[PDB]
Amino acid sequence: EEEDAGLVAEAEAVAAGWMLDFLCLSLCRAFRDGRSEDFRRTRNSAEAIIHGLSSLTACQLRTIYICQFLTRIAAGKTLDAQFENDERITPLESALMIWGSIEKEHDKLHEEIQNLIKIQAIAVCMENGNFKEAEEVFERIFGMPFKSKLLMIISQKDTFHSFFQHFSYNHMMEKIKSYVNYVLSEKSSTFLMKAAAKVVESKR
Amino acid sequence: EEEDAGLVAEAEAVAAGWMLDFLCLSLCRAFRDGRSEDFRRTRNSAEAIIHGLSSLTACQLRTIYICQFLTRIAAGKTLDAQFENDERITPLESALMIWGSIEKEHDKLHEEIQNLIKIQAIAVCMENGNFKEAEEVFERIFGMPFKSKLLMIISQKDTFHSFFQHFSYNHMMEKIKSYVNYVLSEKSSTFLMKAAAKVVESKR
Ligand SMILES: CN(C)C(=O)COc1cccc(F)c1
Ligand SMILES: CN(C)C(=O)COc1cccc(F)c1
Ligand SMILES: [Ca+2]
Ligand SMILES: [Ca+2]
Repeated sequence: EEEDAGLVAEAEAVAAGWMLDFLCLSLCRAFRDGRSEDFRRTRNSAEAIIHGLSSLTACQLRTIYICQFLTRIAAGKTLDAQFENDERITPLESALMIWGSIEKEHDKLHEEIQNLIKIQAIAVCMENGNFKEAEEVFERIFGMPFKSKLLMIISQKDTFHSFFQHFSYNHMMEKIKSYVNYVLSEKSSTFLMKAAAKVVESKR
Repeated sequence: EEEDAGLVAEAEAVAAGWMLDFLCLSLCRAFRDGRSEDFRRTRNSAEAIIHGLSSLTACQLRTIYICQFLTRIAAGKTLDAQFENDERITPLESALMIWGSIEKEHDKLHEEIQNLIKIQAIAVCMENGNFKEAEEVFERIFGMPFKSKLLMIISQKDTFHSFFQHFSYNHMMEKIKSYVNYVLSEKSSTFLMKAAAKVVESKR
C-alpha cells in the first residue's frame, strides 16, 4: 500500500512537470499573439499547477520565472497590483528582479530588455501623475548619462516626455516578444505539446 | 499563419482533455485517501483547467461532474458555501443534483448513495441548530415511511437523533469511497497517468 502510494506520488510529480512546460508554452503563445483572455486563463492554470509541485529542478525554476516575468510585464501598467511582500515594489520593478535572476545568457537582447523595463518602470508612474512614486522607483532601480536624463524628466513633472516616446512601452513589448519567440522555439518539443501535436496531425 | 494557429489551438484542446482526466484521477485518490490539502490544491487546478476547455464530449462532461460532485461532498458540512446561483441550495443538495445528472448506471450502490445524501442533507442542518433550514431542505428534496420519519425528526428539533447515527455522515463517505474506487480503476489507464507511471517504473 505504501509502496503504491509512493509510486503514485512520483507519477503525479512527473505529470505536473509536463503540465508546467505545456502551460508555459501556451502562456508564451498567448503573450506573443496578444490574446489577453487566453493569457489570463492560462496564467490561472499555471499558478495552480505550480502550487502542487514541491521540489523543482533548475529547468523548472527557470520555467516558473518565465511565467512570472510575463505576468508582471502584462500587468506593467496596473500600479494597484502587488507582486511582492514589499507593497512598494511596482509590477515592472518585480519583472526587472526576475529578469536579473533567470539563469540565461546576458546577450545584447537581454540588456536592451533590462534597460527598456527600467525606463518604462519610471514612465508608467509619470503617465499616471505619480511623480513622487516615479522618484522612489528611480532610487530603487538606479542605485550615468541615461540615469541623469531620467532624473531630469522626473523633476520636470511632465506626464508625457519625448524620451518615453523614443524608448516606449510598445518598444519594450516588441523586444520581449523577440525573446518569447526563442522560448517558444525551445519548448515546442516538450512532451505534452509534442504528443498533442502528433494526435492533431494524425487526424488530418 | 492562420493554419498554424488553428492546429496549435486544437493541440491545446487535446492536452487540456488529458490534463482534465489526470486531475480527476488525482482528485479521486486524494478524496479516497483523506488527503484534505492535496484535494484542495488539486481541485484548484481542475477548476482552472476546466475554464480553458470550451466544447466538451459526453465523457468530459461526466468527468467534470465527478470532480464537482466530490467537491460538494467534501464541503457537505460547510453550510456557508454557495455552489448554485440559487443561494438557498446547500452543498449536499447540489451534490444530489449532480448525482442525478451523471450518465451512469443506477445500480443498488447508486440508490444507497442517493438516499444517504438525502438523509445527511437534513442531518447537517439539524446538527447546526438550523431547524427551519432543515425543513426547507426537506421540502426541496422530498417532493413515504423514510420521508415521514425524517419530518418527525425535524419537528422534534433535536440536534442529535439515533436515526442519523445509523445512516451517518461517515457511512455516506464510505459508500461514496466505494464508487470512487471504481472511477479510479476506470481512469487509471488514461494517457497522462499511464505515461507518467511508465517513466517512474523505467527509473526503478
Ligand atoms: C507573487 N505571485 C502570487 C505571482 O507571481 C503570481 O503570478 C504567477 C505565478 C506563477 C505562474 C504565473 F504564470 C504567474
Ligand atoms: C459552481 N462552482 C464554482 C464549482 O462547481 C466549483 O467546483 C468545481 C468545479 C470544477 C471542478 C472541480 F473539481 C470543482
Ligand atoms: Ca500602487
Ligand atoms: Ca448557508
